[PDB]
Amino acid sequence: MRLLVTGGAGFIGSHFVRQLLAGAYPDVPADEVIVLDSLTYAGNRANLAPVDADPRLRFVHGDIRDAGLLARELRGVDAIVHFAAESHVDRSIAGASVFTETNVQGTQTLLQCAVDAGVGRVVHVSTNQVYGSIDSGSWTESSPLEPNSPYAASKAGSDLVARAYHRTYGLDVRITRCCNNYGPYQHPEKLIPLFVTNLLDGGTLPLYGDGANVREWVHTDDHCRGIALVLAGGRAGEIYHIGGGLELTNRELTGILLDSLGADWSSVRKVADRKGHDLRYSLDGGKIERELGYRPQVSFADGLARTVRWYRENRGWWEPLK
Amino acid sequence: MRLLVTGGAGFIGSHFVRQLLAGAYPDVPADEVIVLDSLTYAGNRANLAPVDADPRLRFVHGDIRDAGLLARELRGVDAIVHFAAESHVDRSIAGASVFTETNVQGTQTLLQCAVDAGVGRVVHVSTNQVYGSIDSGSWTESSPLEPNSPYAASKAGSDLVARAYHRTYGLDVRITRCCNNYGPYQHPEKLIPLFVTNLLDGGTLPLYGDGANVREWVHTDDHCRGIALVLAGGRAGEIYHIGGGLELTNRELTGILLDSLGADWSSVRKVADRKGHDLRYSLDGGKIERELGYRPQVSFADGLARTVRWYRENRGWWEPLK
Ligand SMILES: NC(=O)c1ccc[n+]([C@@H]2O[C@H](COP(=O)([O-])OP(=O)(O)OC[C@H]3O[C@@H](n4cnc5c(N)ncnc54)[C@H](O)[C@@H]3O)[C@@H](O)[C@H]2O)c1
Ligand SMILES: NC(=O)c1ccc[n+]([C@@H]2O[C@H](COP(=O)([O-])OP(=O)(O)OC[C@H]3O[C@@H](n4cnc5c(N)ncnc54)[C@H](O)[C@@H]3O)[C@@H](O)[C@H]2O)c1
Ligand SMILES: Cc1cn([C@H]2C[C@H](O)[C@@H](COP(=O)(O)OP(=O)(O)O[C@H]3O[C@H](CO)[C@@H](O)[C@H](O)[C@H]3O)O2)c(=O)[nH]c1=O
Ligand SMILES: Cc1cn([C@H]2C[C@H](O)[C@@H](COP(=O)(O)OP(=O)(O)O[C@H]3O[C@H](CO)[C@@H](O)[C@H](O)[C@H]3O)O2)c(=O)[nH]c1=O
Repeated sequence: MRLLVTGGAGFIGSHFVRQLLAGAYPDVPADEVIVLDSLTYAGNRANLAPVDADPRLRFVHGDIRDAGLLARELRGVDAIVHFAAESHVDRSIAGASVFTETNVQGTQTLLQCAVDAGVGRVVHVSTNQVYGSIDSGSWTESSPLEPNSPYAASKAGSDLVARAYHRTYGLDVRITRCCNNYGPYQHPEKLIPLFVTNLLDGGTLPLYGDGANVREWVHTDDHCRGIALVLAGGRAGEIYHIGGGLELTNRELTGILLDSLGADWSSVRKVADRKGHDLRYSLDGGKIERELGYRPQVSFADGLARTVRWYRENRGWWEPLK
Repeated sequence: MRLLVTGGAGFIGSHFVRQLLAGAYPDVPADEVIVLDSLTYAGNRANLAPVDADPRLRFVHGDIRDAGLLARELRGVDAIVHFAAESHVDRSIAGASVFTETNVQGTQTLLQCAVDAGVGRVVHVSTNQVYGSIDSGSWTESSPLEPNSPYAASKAGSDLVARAYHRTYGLDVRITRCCNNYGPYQHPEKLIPLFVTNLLDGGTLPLYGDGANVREWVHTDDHCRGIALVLAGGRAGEIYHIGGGLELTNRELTGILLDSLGADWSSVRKVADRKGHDLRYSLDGGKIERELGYRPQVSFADGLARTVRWYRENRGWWEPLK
C-alpha cells in the first residue's frame, strides 16, 4: 500500500501522517508513505520530526503544480490524501492570486496526474467555508456553494475540479469538508495559536470587529480520523462533512483562552473587522455518522487544555514562526 | 519614557509613530506613546491601523487648542513631537484663518501646557517655506524668515512662539525645518499623490503655471529619522534643517511620474498658477550632518518607485480621500 499525502508538512497533514505512521488507522494500510510538500511559510519539517527516521516515510520537497515530478512520484501510488493548499483567509484577501494558483490549478494538476498514473483513489480535503455564512441551522452536503472570500472560492473551485475528474475520467475522488481545526502544530497566524502565543509573550489580542463571529471547532485528531474513515470506506464522488460539534463566538473563545492562561480582558484589542468576514459557520455531520460511523471524540475542554499546554511547552517551535 | 506626538494620524506623524513603535529609533525610549490628533480632513485612523493593537499606544482624538485636555494628557510626559498643523498652501490661500488658529495659536497653547506640565523637551516640526524663495544657493538655519503664503507665515509664527517659550520659560524646544516630503500615506491633495492617483484614474494632471517651480524632495522615512536624531540629541532652542538633497522642477517631476506609470504628456494640463507661488526651495543640511550625523538614506529613484507602487496597491485608502 503506497500512499501519497500532499501538504504533509503542514498543520493537519502532519498530524494525519504522524497518526497514520503511529498506527491510529488500522484500516488504512500504509507500507509506503510519501509526503509531498513545497515548504511554503506554512510547511515545517519540524512537524514531521517525530517520524523522520521511519523507514516507511519518504519526504518529497516539491510542488503539486509540478506535473513532471508528480508523473514520477505517483507511479504505483494507490491513494492520495490531498491537504496541500494556501489556507489563510487573511492572506487570501491581501494577495488572492496564490490561492487560485495553489488551490485550484494545483488541484487540477494533481488530479490529472493521478489519472495519468492510474491512482486508485483520492481524498480531496476541503472546508465548510465553501458554503458562505449561515445565520441559523447547519449545512448539509447538498448546501449551495456560496464562498465569500478568495480563499473559500479557491477551495470551492478545487472541489468542482474534483467532481469533474470523477465525472469525466472515472477518478475515484472523495471530498471532505470540515470546520475550524485546532491542535498542536497549528501555525500561529491562526486565531487560537495566535492568541495563546500573544498571551505567552505578554501581548494583546487583536479581536476582529466585535468578536461576534461564530466558528465550529474540532480537534485535528478528530478531523484526521474522519479523513481516514472516508479514505477507507467512502464512495467515489461523494462529499462528507466532518464536524467538531462545538460552536463559539470569537468573543466567547477569547474569554476561554484568557481563562486558560490567567489573563484578562485588558489584554484584548478591538481591531478593524476582516473584509467580507463570514458571520457564522455550522456543519451538519449526520451523513458521515450514519454512513461511516464518525463522531468527534475529543472534548473541547480536554482538547483545548492539551493544545494550550503544547504551546506553553513549545516556544522553540512557534517563536521562529511569528 | 512617555512621549506625546501631536498630529500622529497625519502623513508624516503616522510614519514617525509607526517607525518608532517598530523600533527604528533605538535611542528614543518609548514605553508609552500617546498620539493626539483632531482628525481633520487630513487625519486618518487608517494611518495607524498597523499599530492599533500595540499596548504601548494610546490614541487621543482631540485638539492641540484644547488646554484642558492637554493639561491632563501631558501629565508625566517627557517629550512632545509636534506635527499637528494645517499643511497645505492651497488651502491657506483659499481660507487663511485656520492656519493661524491651528499653527500659531495651537502651538502656543501646546507650548504653554508643556511648560505647565513640566514636559522635558519638545521637537517643533517646521518647514523650509519660512524662508520664502531662493533663486540660487541653499538656506542655512540663519537664513531670514521671509514666508510668502499664509501657510508659510503661520509656520514661521509658530517657530517664533517656540523661540519665545525657550527664551522666556526655559522650555527645551528644538525646531526642525524640512523640504517637501513624499511617501506612502500622503494625502492626495499633495502633488505626487495627486498626480499619481489622477493617472491611476485615467485623469489629467493640473500643472500650475509653467511647471518651472523647484522643490527639494525627501522621503518621509528620512525626515522622521532626522526628527528622531534631533529629539534624542539636539540642543535646546536650536534649529535644524533636514533635507533630502534631490531638487527638481515640477515639470521634471511630472515627467518622472508619467514615466513611472507609462503615461505621456498628453495627460497634462497647464492651469493658472498658484497665487504668490514660491519659485524655488533649497536647504542646506550641513548643520544636522555635522552635529547629529544625519544624511538622507533613501534614494529618490528607489523611494519613488516604492511610493508609486504603494498608491497602486492602496486605492481603498486614497479613493475615499479624493
Ligand atoms: N486549518 C483548518 O481549520 C481547516 C479546516 C478545513 C479544511 N482545511 C483544509 O485542510 C488542508 C490543510 O490545512 P492546514 O490548516 O494544515 O494548512 P497549513 O497552512 O497548515 O499547511 C498547508 C501546507 O501545504 C503546503 N503547500 C502549500 N502550497 C503547496 C504547493 N503548491 N505544493 C505542495 N505543498 C504546498 C504548505 O507547505 C503546508 O505544509 C487545506 O486544504 C485546508 O484548506 C483546513
Ligand atoms: N508635508 C511636507 O512635505 C512637510 C515638509 C515640512 C514640514 N511639514 C510639517 O510637518 C507636519 C506634518 O505635516 P503632514 O504633511 O503630515 O500634514 P498632514 O496634513 O498630513 O496632517 C496634519 C495632521 O495634523 C492633525 N491636526 C490638524 N489640526 C489639528 C489640531 N488643531 N489639533 C490636533 N491635530 C490636528 C490632522 O488631523 C492631521 O492628522 C506639519 O507641521 C507640517 O507643517 C510638512
Ligand atoms: C487570525 C485572527 C482571526 N480572528 C477571527 C477571524 C475568524 O472569525 C476567527 C478564526 O480566524 P482564522 O484562524 O483566521 O480561521 P478561519 O478564517 O475561520 O478559517 C479556518 O477554518 C476554516 C474552516 O472554517 C479553514 O478552511 C481555514 O483554512 C482555517 O484557517 O477568528 C480574529 O478575531 N483575530 C485574529 O487575529
Ligand atoms: C497640488 C499641486 C501642486 N502643484 C505644484 C505646486 C508646488 O510647486 C508643488 C508642490 O505642491 P504641494 O504638494 O502643494 O507642496 P508645497 O506647496 O511645495 O508644500 C509641501 O512641502 C512643504 C515643504 O516645502 C511643506 O511645508 C508643505 O506642508 C507641503 O505641502 O507642485 C502643481 O503644479 N499642481 C497641483 O495640483
